[PDB]
Amino acid sequence: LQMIDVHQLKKSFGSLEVLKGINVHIREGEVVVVIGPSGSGKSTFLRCLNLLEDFDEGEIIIDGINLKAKDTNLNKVREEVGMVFQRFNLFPHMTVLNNITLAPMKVRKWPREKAEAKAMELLDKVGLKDKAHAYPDSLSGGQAQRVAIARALAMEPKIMLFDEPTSALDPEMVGEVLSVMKQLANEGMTMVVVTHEMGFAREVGDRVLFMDGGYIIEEGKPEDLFDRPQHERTKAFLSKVF
Repeated sequence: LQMIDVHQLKKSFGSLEVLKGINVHIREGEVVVVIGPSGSGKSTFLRCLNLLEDFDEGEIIIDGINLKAKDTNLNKVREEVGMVFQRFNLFPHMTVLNNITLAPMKVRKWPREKAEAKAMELLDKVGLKDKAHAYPDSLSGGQAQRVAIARALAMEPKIMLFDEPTSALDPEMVGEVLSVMKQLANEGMTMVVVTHEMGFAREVGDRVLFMDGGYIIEEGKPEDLFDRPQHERTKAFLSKVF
């Protein structure tokens, strides 16, 4: 069954309509990158996928879960979808390990021993097994975002959403975060990534979605869309390149 099934999605904020008819179908293991100019509705789209934002029209089904069914709720969605934001936030009151096991222990009711063992495995995956007992306030931006990825993964979601996770990071800390995302892509995680790092997009992305004014103008493999943009305003966007 499709991991992400979006049909005629429409979203409006007052008289402002951010999404005006989106259709997206992502299957398991796919790494989909979304690009476009500000105000395109990239972030709004993502937040609709995991109940952070509501929508006006169309339907969204995440791994079988219709987001508007009456028996759907935040915890049910959180069990399937994880999210990483541009601006990460950790609790310095508790250790990195405790920041990670918090959600799984509360929601999935896993015993602390079980949760901590899985958490240690995730810290090793993101390259910070030596920070398990450190507190988040001693971490640099690059480390904190990797811990946040680890935290998002602790819920063992089937889908990982990234909303420009490196745009707020210093250039020297971007690589380490992208590296973890790349590994996650290789492990087969279903991913939707909103980013400006075209390098990552071409070498790790399976498909690219170009968003412009609440619409999905062009779709295609990274190399095809970046090198030979079939549509009009696609060429224009790419041309203002960097």
